[PDB]
Amino acid sequence: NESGNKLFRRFRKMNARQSKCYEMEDVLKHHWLYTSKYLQKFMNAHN
Amino acid sequence: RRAQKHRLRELKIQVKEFADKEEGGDVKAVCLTLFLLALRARNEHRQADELEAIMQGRGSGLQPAVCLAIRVNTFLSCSQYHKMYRTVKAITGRQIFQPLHALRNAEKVLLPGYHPFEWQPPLKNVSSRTDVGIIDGLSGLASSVDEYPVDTIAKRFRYDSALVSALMDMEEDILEGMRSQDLDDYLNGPFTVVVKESCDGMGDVSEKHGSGPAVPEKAVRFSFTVMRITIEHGSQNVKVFEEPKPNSELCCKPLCLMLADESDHETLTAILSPLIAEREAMKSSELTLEMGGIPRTFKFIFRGTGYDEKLVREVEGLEA
Amino acid sequence: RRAQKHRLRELKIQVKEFADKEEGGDVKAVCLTLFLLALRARNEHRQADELEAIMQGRGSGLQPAVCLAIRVNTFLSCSQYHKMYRTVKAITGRQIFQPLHALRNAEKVLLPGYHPFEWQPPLKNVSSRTDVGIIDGLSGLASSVDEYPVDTIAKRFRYDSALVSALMDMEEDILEGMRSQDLDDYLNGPFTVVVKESCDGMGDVSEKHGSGPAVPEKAVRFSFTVMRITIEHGSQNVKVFEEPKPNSELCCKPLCLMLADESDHETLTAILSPLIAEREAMKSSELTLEMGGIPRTFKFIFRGTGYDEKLVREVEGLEASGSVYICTLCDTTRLEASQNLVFHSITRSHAENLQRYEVWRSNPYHESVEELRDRVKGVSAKPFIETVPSIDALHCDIGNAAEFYKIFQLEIGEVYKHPNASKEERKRWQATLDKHLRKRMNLKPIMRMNGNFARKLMTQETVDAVCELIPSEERHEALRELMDLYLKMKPVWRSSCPAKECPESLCQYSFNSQRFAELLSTKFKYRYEGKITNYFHKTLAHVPEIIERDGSIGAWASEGNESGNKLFRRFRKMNARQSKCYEMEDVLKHHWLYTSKYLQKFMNAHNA
DNA sequence: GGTTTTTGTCTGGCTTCACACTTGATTTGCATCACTGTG
DNA sequence: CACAGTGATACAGCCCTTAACAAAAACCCG
DNA sequence: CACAGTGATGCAAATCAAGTGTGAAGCCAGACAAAAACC
DNA sequence: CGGGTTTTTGTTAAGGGCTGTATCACTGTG
Ligand SMILES: [Ca+2]
Ligand SMILES: [Ca+2]
Ligand SMILES: [Zn+2]
Repeated sequence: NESGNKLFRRFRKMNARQSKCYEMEDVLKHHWLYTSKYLQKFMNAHN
Repeated sequence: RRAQKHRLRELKIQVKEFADKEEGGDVKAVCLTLFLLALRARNEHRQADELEAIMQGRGSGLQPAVCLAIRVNTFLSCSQYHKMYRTVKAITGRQIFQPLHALRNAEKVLLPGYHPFEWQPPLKNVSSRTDVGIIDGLSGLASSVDEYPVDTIAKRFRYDSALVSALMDMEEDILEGMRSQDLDDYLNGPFTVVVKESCDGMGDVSEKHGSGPAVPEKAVRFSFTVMRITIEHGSQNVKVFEEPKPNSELCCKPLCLMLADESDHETLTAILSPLIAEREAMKSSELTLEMGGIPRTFKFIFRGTGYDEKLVREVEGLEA
Repeated sequence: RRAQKHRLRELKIQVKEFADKEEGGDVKAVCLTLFLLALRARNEHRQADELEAIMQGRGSGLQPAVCLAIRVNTFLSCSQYHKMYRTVKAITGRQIFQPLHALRNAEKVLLPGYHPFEWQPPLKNVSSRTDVGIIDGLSGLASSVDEYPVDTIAKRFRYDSALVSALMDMEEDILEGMRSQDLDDYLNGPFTVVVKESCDGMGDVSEKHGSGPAVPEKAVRFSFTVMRITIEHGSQNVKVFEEPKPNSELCCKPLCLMLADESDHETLTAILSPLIAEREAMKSSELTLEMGGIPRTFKFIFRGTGYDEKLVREVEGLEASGSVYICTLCDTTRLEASQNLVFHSITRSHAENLQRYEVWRSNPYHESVEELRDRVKGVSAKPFIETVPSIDALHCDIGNAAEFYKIFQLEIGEVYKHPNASKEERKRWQATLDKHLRKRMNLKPIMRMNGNFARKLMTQETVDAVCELIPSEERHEALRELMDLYLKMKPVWRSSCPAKECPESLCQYSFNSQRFAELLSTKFKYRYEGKITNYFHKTLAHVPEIIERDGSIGAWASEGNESGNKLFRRFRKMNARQSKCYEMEDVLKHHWLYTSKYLQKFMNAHNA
């Protein structure tokens, strides 16, 4: 959860829309995408 | 193009009229086969393999799932990815990277609220809809001038939908884990899933300018992690999937993000109570999901270990 | 492959006879055009283009230059790029990207210390070697326990090497400028290069663990950018180049970086002495450098504007910012600036400061402290950096906005009728002003004011929202007219070309300045009787003269150095080794690569 | 059993790719090094 | 007038189908 | 015993460039000839 | 030199589908 806090802090400025209304949804969406094994396993194409 | 159409105005007519006879009218595939046989008669085998791969999206193309995986795990923003895609296309001529709208379309497969799920027994006070996504974390809290003032922003997922998406993201992982233990593949025994619940607040998060209430400069995050998945085989219990690195940032799946203060108790309870209600409802029910061509049922057990001492005391009793 | 011939046997015979009687005999081509017809009718242009590439020359493989340009301008790190390369290669087969070592070998061409060069008069007190890159910024300062202790780490380029690297980076822009100016291409005249030097200290940087000195948590950056290049033809000089975004993060090139306190004068001088030495050595020399098969020579004219007020005060031998003498351009007291407020003239210079320090140290008239300071006009230190008298637009705007904010606080309470007030009343005024600002213009209360706050507070809606809290109407109209005057005066010293896009505003600047001064001195005697801000003094007395002397204010501002400061933390956290004895070198190199313009034309090649 | 599809072969002759050796000459891969950052 | 992002959404642009007609370039031979 | 970076450096390992004469494979011809899933 | 023939290339409009770009209130180093 601390590592997730770091990810939250850097996603808040890196890859989320800057607006009080519709930023939190973008952060939640991108973090859910980043925590997806289906996307992560394509980064292990050595077998 | 127009000259080629002018010259070949009729050969198209015969090939399309014969496609309706031999196959049914799929001109593209029959012409692809004709080109493959022409290359074979001209004796080009590695080129034929290249065409087969590009038709199957192996030699090139980079199907949008891979592009999205690169864009997310490489810490690339949408604008930077667009610049990369545009410059790579402009230089190489081909389309190696996929466009942003293609990535967005491929995104919805992983986000909550896409797969059909059925609860048996139905959850208490939880809707049975299977198209719920990013819903407001305030849970329809009153915001009028006559009642308690609310100054928080919160977005959250439904617990059941989030767990459905989490289970389907590791669909191939669960199949591989069931295979590696010398069990079956289409086995539909009740899975006993243990989920660790973690919640910790933060500080020193800057408030933006812009429309919204006087939202304080603190944030509180609620997330869950999936440790172990077990299926009941024979008389004992066999394990399938164990998280290799439980304390990593690649398994702390977010559930509810609110930009409020953990010192405050009223707002914390107001935003977090519906999630506790959903958890309590899910604690005494079973979930059915079409898992890889065979329906399988899940049962869930929850453990809230990921709290620090101050939050534990401020939540479950004792004075701070 | 075999069991599918019984369905094409009947048709391929007419395929060949048609190709023979119409096209000539080709079968592969006539089938290729047919399949392209089918694909582009089906709207599968991606696969159509893929087939065209396969049949034609393969486009697989990027150039090392474009690979580096992508990896740098998409803010990518080495590890992320390596794993992206690995996954792309392993999935698509053919190697599209290029190895990190290929990128490393392809990046030395732009880093300084690779191109041959020489000076027609050999530069004094600097070597003639041409293979010097990242050298220690301490310049061999005595680190022994017996000497003055050192607690700084500094990595730097030689200034001449940086200049030649930047010039060969901008070679093709310079050639394009020659072509577009309707001149020749092989001309080798004495190019005149105008550069900006900017220095600003940073704070809140976190020192790392590990072995090393007792390095402070304050950092100072030195950077330069190229603004104008001119070559002579006949009796005039043509403008072969002009920076499009002079204040962007893409034009400032890092030159010397250190982790030292801004006001720590001893180590500041110890680190910055070599660069000033090279500056003075090369200010009167000529650089011969090979440009695309034709040798060409370069002159250099240096303008220092990117220093904030505190830096100018410290490095020009001047006193603190709260002294009686306020302006770093003219010798006038704060009080006398308050009674006159209009007419002034720039008279301060580096040589004049040096001779004033010499007078101060020698005391050739046998006078006391007060008399000698009145003789020297506030000079009490020896300057060691030469800068031109200029105004920093960003900090001028910030200071003016802060002063207007204080004006609003004192006006929402009518202090002109209540000369005495307590701390609690002023705190209540602060609270109500912040609340209404949020309610109306959607601005949060902040303790250190930014430039965005300045730009938003400098609007008409601001005085509207502030004034509806003021019970009187005379204050309403006074604030309205004063704000309108300020907004009319602003676009002159904030535009990159004030002589073209704001002619009426530039011409009426003097009238607006006089109106502003008289309005202050009449209606605001409760704030500007015997005291006025040096930034108001500058904006009301010195701006038009600086416009006439230079050509523009704001292109020479510190915005580019602020953006470089923003990039410095990001690079220190993402694109640099996390060790105390390499981080500054890695940051300097990566910042140079990012600001290099050879990697920048590859990212907008889509417009060609 | 009929009917259609799916594969099997036939030998002479054509093109197309891999290899047999050897000696360097690059180019690619992966571990080391002491560190950050969210607490 | 600091300037490069930040991502979702909506609109414009461009390219295929039908089929007949129209502007235009390249040889042939009286 | 948190775990994913952070980039320069360095050495082990993979690929290759040079030479020509082979083998091995795929395919062309048009025609004849057995398995196999629905009636 | 110019009809005559052959071919290239574009045009007209109602729809479908992929790709590209402008717009929205905001950030951040100060
Ligand atoms: Ca915490
Ligand atoms: Ca500063
Ligand atoms: Zn002055």
